[PDB]
Amino acid sequence: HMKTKLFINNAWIDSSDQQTFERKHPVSSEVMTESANATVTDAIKAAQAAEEAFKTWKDVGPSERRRLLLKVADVMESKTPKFIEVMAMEVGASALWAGFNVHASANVFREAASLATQIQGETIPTDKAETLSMTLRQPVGPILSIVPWNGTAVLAARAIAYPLVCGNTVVFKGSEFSPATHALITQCVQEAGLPAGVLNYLNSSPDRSPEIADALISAKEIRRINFTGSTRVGSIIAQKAAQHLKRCLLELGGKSPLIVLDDADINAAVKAAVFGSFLFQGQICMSTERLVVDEKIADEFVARFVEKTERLSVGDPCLTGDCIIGPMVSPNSGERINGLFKDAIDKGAKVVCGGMAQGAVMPATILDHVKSDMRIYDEETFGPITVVIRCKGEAEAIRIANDSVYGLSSGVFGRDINRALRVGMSIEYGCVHINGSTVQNEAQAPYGGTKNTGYGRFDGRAVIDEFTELKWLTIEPFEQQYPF
Amino acid sequence: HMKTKLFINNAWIDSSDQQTFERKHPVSSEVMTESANATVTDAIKAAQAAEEAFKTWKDVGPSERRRLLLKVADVMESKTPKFIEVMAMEVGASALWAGFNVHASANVFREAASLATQIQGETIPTDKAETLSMTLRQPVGPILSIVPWNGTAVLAARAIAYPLVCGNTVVFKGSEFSPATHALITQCVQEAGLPAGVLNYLNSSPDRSPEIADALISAKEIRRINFTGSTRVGSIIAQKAAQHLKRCLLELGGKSPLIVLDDADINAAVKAAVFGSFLFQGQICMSTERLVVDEKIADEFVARFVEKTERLSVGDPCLTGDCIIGPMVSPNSGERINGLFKDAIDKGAKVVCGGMAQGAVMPATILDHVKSDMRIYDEETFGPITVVIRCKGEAEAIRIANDSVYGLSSGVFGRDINRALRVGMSIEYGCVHINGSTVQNEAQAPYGGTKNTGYGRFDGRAVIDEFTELKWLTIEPFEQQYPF
Ligand SMILES: O=Cc1ccccc1O
Ligand SMILES: O=Cc1ccccc1O
Ligand SMILES: O=Cc1ccccc1O
Repeated sequence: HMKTKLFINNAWIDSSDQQTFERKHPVSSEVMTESANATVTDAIKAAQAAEEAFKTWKDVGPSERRRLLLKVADVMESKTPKFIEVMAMEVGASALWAGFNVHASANVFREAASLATQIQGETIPTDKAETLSMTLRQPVGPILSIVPWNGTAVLAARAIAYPLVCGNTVVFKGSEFSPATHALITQCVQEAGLPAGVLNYLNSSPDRSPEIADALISAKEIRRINFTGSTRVGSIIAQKAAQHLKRCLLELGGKSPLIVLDDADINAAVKAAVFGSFLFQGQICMSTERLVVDEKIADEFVARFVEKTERLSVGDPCLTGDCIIGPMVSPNSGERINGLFKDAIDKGAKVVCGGMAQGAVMPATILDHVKSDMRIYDEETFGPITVVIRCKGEAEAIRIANDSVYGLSSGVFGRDINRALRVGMSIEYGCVHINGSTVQNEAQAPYGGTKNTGYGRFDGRAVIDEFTELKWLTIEPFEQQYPF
Repeated sequence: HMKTKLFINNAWIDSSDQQTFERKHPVSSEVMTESANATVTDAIKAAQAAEEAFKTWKDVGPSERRRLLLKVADVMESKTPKFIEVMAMEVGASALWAGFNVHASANVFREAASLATQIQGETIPTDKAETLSMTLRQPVGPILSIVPWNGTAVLAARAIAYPLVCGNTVVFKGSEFSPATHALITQCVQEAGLPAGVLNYLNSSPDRSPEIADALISAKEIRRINFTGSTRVGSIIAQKAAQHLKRCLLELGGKSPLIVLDDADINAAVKAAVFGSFLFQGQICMSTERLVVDEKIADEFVARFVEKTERLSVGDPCLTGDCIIGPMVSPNSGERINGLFKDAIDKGAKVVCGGMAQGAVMPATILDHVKSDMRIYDEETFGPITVVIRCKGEAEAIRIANDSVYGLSSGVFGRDINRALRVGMSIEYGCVHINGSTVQNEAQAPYGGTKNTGYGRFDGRAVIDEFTELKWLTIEPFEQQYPF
């Protein structure tokens, strides 16, 4: 099995207590990766390293930053087969999802690289004579980046590339389910030639995660925090950062809906539905978790959806290829889903395809006639399961979409685009896709949600404000008048 | 004395329990204002009103928004003498500070008004064929705006004008020390012709403030929160908003320094020092609380500073004009200051001018040879007192400025501007003024701080993101390809 260490100051090291933790395969129990198990002591060492490196890193010019980041992308692409292999072992990712993760990661680093000269402020008019008024965008300092296991590569990449190009250094906290992959992405950054202490990598058993996080948030060195993960945990992180008045970029849960109006190209909508629902076993925060369909069209749409869905391949990508539905991440994922499943089913829901789960194994499942009294109506379910909510009319569609506690991604299918736009513009979502799937992300385009999905933004120009100080600076004449 | 009510749905009303609270003068104990004492019930009614009005207000066009806001400014200026009079009675503001507050308030509304057509998104390149990718900036919903008593008018104005032009409605929570002024600013908005429920006004006795705030933050109607006030309270507000994953604009405390290098135009620096230190009795969050001066120059600078400071007029603006040092806000302000004063004085500090306080009455006071072991070294002191920290060299100056737990405003005086810029650019402050005072604010320019000063920003273009939803929207072809 793979062996993985901590990374501080361009050095791969054991934890301060020489202790390890394992990532076992969720169905076979076979050890996939053994990782160094960081302590709080290690975490503080990581922050101190980041702080120290910041002293010179903040002054590195745009040309060098761009060159370095561009190189990271090149290096990540050069390691593509390893990423595919490791992601398949650790998080049951098919070659499709793994390969995409790499492309997306490399592209994030290139987009970030491109932004090097684009982190700009403004020169602003002032009534004051002989005075320059302007804004500057400067580096912040050490950033705490906490990254989950699902968008295994790209979620790390985004949480490194962007703070780097903004002149910051980062303490990267990886996932207990993905330690080989996160060590690997780190290694890529190392081989691109990033200065020592600019990127520091930590991973731990989940029993240690909270206190390691608390120590870093409470650490004077850490200036801002980005967190990607469950709303449940996100609130707790933000509550801690509030005790120290620290800004958070929160990238949390979703219940991303596909709105299928009575007008929809049913062929096209089914395709978007099948894709968005079951890519990476619905373990994407923006996976299509709802299909809100007009009653006039529902029966027909559901029939086609079910036909395609049943035909989808189930299996283990580390054992065999062409798996659409790989295993889930943990021998627990099905336990949560089944609780949601039973509740829905006892309240009138209808299994139109699939069945319940067991550990990390589940067939592609669709529930029809889901209603607002069922937990699964709005509770996020990280798995190859999705729900159909039927509705009557454009207004009720908007209502149902807007009644979610989340607001990450969404899709609206309708042949009348003027109409689709009305609903598209009225719904409370960070991402709206007119006649598109709910699973999209481009680096030029801001990525984030509203409500329980959090706040702040990765990607696009918007990510810059997340990792910069905005300073209002004036240059004034020596002689000026004062009231007293 | 003045009598003040609550404001909900274009209606001035008593609180749900017909209870009142008073603003007594901090030295005479005479009743200045009697205000309706809002209950939690009133607060929820306010949010519901704001939510309901949002339904139509979000769709009001840019032309009408601009016209309306422009009118608010006109209306506020038409009420200038009343503002002067009321602010003098409630918060001991001189005509200088009151008059400025009005101008600044009117200008905020005009700047906000101007921005109506400037709340823009982007059309973004995409690799995808036959696809439009773009960002939209849309309204958020009901905003909770909590406003203190010091920048009595402009701090309210900023917390209304901006959320309004962004298409939001607001629950405005005013200050217990400034209920007549905050009711007045509300009245101005009413007379400009804002639709019912777009602005709703609440005030209460301080014993009720926390729970009224908690109810509003926990309220489903309230989408985002801006808070201006003490770091102490700001953390608590943010902790509450974290429990509901709500974004905060935090505008908190400061220990704003004036850096006087060995190079400085001492005449010019003294003038900036005198102004920034003692405007409105140093009750501005950006009041000059530190004078970091080079030892080579300190003795001379301190001598001039003391000369000017002693000559400053003390008195009560509601009784007599030309008062530079009015009374402080509460018969308690001096109790906090004296604790800070004694500590400094017992640890070697030197009163070069002034003396201790009593209730809300204090002479202009300067302490010299303040060192890092004294509480007053970095603790904010809301009063006509300020401290001198001596230093040796450009590096040590930056260190001392950067060692504050706050980072709101700052000034750097030096005849070599290249040098002044080095320190100016290296210090961790939201506002840096090269050869300028620490007390500046223009509506075109972003206003905010780093660290314990909070996060987020009023004024400038930056304020727009605070009160808008940023949505990534795509318009895609019907026919497109999917991997599975
Ligand atoms: O929802 C999680 C996610 C978002 C963007 C890219 C990859 C991902 O797994
Ligand atoms: O406290 C809320 C909040 C708002 C914007 C950014 C970071 C935050 O923690
Ligand atoms: O520090 C408080 C403040 C900031 C901007 C304008 C007026 C004020 O009182």
